[PDB]
Amino acid sequence: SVLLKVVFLLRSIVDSPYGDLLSNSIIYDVLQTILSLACNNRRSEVLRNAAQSTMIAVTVKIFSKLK
Amino acid sequence: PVTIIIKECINLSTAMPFLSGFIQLRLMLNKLKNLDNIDSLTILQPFLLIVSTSSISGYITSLALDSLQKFFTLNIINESSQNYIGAHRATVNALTHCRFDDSVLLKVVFLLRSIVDSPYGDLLSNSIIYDVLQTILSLACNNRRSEVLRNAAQSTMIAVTVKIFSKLK
Repeated sequence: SVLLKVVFLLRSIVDSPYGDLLSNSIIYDVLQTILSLACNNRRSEVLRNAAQSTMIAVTVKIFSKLK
Repeated sequence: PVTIIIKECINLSTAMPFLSGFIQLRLMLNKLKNLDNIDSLTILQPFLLIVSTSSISGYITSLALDSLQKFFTLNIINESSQNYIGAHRATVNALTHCRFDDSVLLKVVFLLRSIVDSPYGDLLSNSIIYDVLQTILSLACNNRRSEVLRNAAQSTMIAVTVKIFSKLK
């Protein structure tokens, strides 16, 4: 549940208007961490599903910035 | 483009009265040049028929909900679409009724979060948001489910409470 709170706050911070101000060397670290959470099968499956949905929800924001 | 919906239709067709509806949907959306005048309740009604009923295994429901989330995230339905208000009304309306192990419910909860937080959630009728709040509160209060799903329920209800009381201005 702590990691779910981590992932939820990551999504909340990145999606809000106070996410463009993040330095571009940091969002790579966020993506790497959510990937390391998602691929690892030792965690709970439902947490993995949450991480996957979070990572889609930030990937859409990242690639929409390419405009 | 709007070719995503036919792709999701063929993706969900591999389930081996609803398959006939989906194949009719594919034959209808052979048409090109955007969704156009289509009467957009029917562009995605068979997806709601999958989740609304209570006689289908969880795998197909998860696939249908993934398709719905894909449609919303890519924003297939927009202001230009005919009768978009009715479609976005119906999609929240169907999820409140019966469904379905726990990942399906989390998918429903995440889609509810994404729909309500967005601009289109403002267009929902005030008789419906009460049903959504009742459903999420039933998820949160109940303890038979897994704890992490309960925490997700907790967070979404906080978020939609902030979104609702912000409208009181």
